Amino acid sequence: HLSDLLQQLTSVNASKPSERGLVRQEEAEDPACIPIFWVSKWVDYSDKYGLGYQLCDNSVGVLFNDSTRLILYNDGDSLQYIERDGTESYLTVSSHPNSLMKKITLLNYFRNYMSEHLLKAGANITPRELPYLRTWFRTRSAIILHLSNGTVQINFFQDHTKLILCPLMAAVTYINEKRDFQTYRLSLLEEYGCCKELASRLRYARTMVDKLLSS
Repeated sequence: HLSDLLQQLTSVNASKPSERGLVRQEEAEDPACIPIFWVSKWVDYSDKYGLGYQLCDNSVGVLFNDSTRLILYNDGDSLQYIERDGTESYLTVSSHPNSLMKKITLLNYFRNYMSEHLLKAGANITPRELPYLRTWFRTRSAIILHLSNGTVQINFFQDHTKLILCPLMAAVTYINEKRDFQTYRLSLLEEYGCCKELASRLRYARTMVDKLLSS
C-alpha cells in the first residue's frame, strides 16, 4: 500500500498542481473518500514504554518499544495483541493471559491520560461507513504515523495542520489552521490543481512516505 501511495503522490507532485493558470481545489473535493480511521490523540512515552494513541472511533492502542502492539476496541473489552512479526491474537480484558497484564496495565494508563487530558482531533467529523499502528517517527516538523490498513497520517507541530493519506481511496484529507476538514481525490488534484499550502504539504508527504519505505 505504501508503494502505491508513493506513486499517487509523485504523480500529483509531477503535475505542478499549484502552478496552473487557474487553480480549482474545490473541484477536487470528494466527500465519498473521507477516511474511516484516523488518530485523534497520541502520547509518546518512548523514553519508557511506547506510543499511546486513540483512533477516531475511541478505540485506543499502544505500540510498545519492543515493537508489539495492544489494541483496546471501542467496546472496552476486546483486545488484539500483535506481535513484532505481525501475528495477531484476539483476547479480552475480562479473561486475559497473565503474560499480558503488564501491557494491559500500561494500556489503561495511556487510556486514562488520553481521556482526562487531550483534545480529540477531527471530533466534529463523521467518518465514512480495526487497524493498528504499524510504525511512527517524528521529524523536527511533524509526527508521521503509519497504520496497518495503509493510511498515513501526518501532523505538523507548528501550525497544527494534519494530513491523512489513504492509498485505497487514493485520497487525502487536510485539516487546516481553522480546523476545517476537507477531503480530496488525488487524481482530481492532479486534474484541477491546489493551493501552495496543500501542494507544499503534499511534497513533504511524498518525502515522509519514502522514509517509511526505507525502514
